Amino acid sequence: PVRVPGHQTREHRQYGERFERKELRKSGRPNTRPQDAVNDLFQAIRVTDSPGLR
RNA sequence: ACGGAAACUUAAAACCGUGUUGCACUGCAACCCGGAAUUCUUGCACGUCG
Repeated sequence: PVRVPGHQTREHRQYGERFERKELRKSGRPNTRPQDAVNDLFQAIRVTDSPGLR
């Protein structure tokens, strides 16, 4: 299980960033990089916002 | 001392005067600046309480 290694605030929480583009962006077009906005596979489901209540 | 010997066919005079290369005539009739392209794909108002 991967950790959040670092002493300063710049490198405490940063492993939520560099791991979020490792096994999560695998759509794999032959002309675009994986590690950006296009090649995501987490764009599968499409959330609809909840209605208004009392 | 040859019907011989002398003599300019000569002087002047404007081929000039009147007269539009002119009058009628569309550079005109017909046409689309017209057809096919997602403003898009990654993203939690939250860490923080002796």
